[PDB]
Formats: sequence, C-alpha cells, structure tokens
Amino acid sequence: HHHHMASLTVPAHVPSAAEDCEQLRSAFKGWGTNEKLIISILAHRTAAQRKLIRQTYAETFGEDLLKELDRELTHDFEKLVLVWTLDPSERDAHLAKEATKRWTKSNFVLVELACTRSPKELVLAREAYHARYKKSLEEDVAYHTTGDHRKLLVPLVSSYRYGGEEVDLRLAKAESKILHEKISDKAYSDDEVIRILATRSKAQLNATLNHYKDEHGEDILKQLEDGDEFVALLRATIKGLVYPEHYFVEVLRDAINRRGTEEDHLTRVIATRAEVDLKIIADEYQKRDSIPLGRAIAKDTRGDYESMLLALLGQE
Repeated sequence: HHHHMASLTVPAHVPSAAEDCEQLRSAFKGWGTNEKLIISILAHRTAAQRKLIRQTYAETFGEDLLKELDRELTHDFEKLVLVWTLDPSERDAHLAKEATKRWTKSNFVLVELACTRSPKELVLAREAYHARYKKSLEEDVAYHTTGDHRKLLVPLVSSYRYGGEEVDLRLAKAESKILHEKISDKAYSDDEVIRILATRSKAQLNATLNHYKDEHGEDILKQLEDGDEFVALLRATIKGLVYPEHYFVEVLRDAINRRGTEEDHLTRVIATRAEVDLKIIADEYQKRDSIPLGRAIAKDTRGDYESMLLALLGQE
C-alpha cells in the first residue's frame, strides 16, 4: 500500500503474484536487457507484494529471485533494485551491517537506522539481522565502535521506545534543562544527554525540544554546531528522531550535485523512504529551490539507475 506520505505508486489493478513472476521471469530470457519491465514491476509494488512475489518465484522456478537479479551489484542500478526489492527489514539489516565495516563505515547511517524508523520497524530489522547474520545489530555495533561513539550508538540501536503520542510536559520541562546544562558544560556525552536522547519516545523527545527552544531561546541544534564526530552524531540523532524530513533533505542535498553525485546515498534515501515518507521529503526539497527532486535527479543521473529512481520517487 502507498500512504499520504509515501511516494511509491502501485497499479489500481495489481497483477497476481504468479502474474508478476511469469513476466519478471520472462525478463531474463536470452537478452537480459528488459530493465523497463523489471523497473515497472518491482518499483510499483508494496513490500507484502514483493514478498509473495519472491516466494512464488522460488516455488514455481525453484530459483531465488534476488540471486537472479543481483548478478552485477557493482552498478548503481542493480544495487538499487536489490536494496529496494528487499523487505524494509532485510533492507535495514543490510544497511545496518554494511554501516559497521571498514570500507563502508558510517556511524551516521547507524543513527539514521535507529532514529528515523519507528520502534517496531527498528525491531523487525533487529529481527532480520538475527536471521541473516546470526548476530545482533547492537552486538555488531557494540563490537565495531568505541568510547563516546559506542556509548551513544548501542543504546540507540537497541532502544525500543514507546511509540504513542502522549507527552508529559512536566517531565519535558526538566529533561530540557538537563540537556541544556549538560550541553553548556561541554558534557556532550554525559549519561543524561545519552539517556534522554536514546530512551524517551519520539513524541516526548519533541515536547522536550520545543520547551527547550522557548525558554533557552535557540533550537537545541544551534548549540551543537561544530564539534567532533560525537557532536555531529548528536546533531544527527536529534534531527533523525525529531526532524526526519530536514534530515533526509539535507542528505539529498549533500548527495546531489551537478558534478559529483553520491549515488550510494541517493539510492539509500529514495529506496528506504519511498514507501514511508519520500513524497513529503520531495516537497521539502522543492521549497528550498523550487527545483523538483525529480529534476535534479534526472539531471545528475541516467540509464536504468535514473529511471528506477524516478519510478520509486512517485513520479515516473
């Protein structure tokens, strides 16, 4: 299904599972270059639809669809179809694990993964991460990170926050000060800074920051500007949990350019948000320059990679 926020679009009359398979299967017969058909099917299907596809494709052809379409993962296009076709859970598991290795190390991505998903989601990902790797997302994150970084990161990915909306203004008042005094003391990684940012609900966390911005004046982000990595990680955490849209848009920004485009990050945002809130992220982008994400995307990418992107972006 595609929500008020999602960009993903599916047919009004969707083909059956067996239907998508015969056609998708028939996109591999001898000339292998039927991207358009693959892009037109996979990119216009919901997650539960792609799962049943994947299951019916295995049971009627005895072969694994993904293995069938992960032939050349070095190419942006083929790497996008994978990530995307994947269930949002395995997809996070993959990103989560990639995020903790030498050659693709990003603590920013871990945070993105822990803060910009709902709690249940972070848990179905922790669940995919068991299946796929026989290990914890926090077991690994704990292992591959250290000091301040590890202190903020483990609790972040292992926290399974209340997800209702009820706030507690009284608590929000106090917690906003703990944060403040601690920020001002340069006690950036102080237990109270970490505890508040990693355990409280998204909701509570938001009452906490408004009340912060009035009294104290500036938004909490204005006092966590530069710093080292940990401060930057804090800066990412706050945005992911409370301002997920500006976060993704700043990410699309730093990934799209006339010249050197970071297809890895663009594929990451587009794929992981298309079925969640990319349609709104797209807007926030527009606002900035009145340049549709779609344009900028079509201006600094091409081939099937480009198509696939626009098709996921809810535009073409």
